[PDB]
Amino acid sequence: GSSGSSGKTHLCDMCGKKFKSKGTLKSHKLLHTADG
Ligand SMILES: [Zn+2]
Repeated sequence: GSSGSSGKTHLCDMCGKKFKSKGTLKSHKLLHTADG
């Protein structure tokens, strides 16, 4: 996970996926928190 650039577009530094809305990025983020 590399810290990206402060961009409105909800960007995921965990994998590198960009989203327009939050709810979308959220559900996608939860997936990352699997092992932990
Ligand atoms: Zn991600």
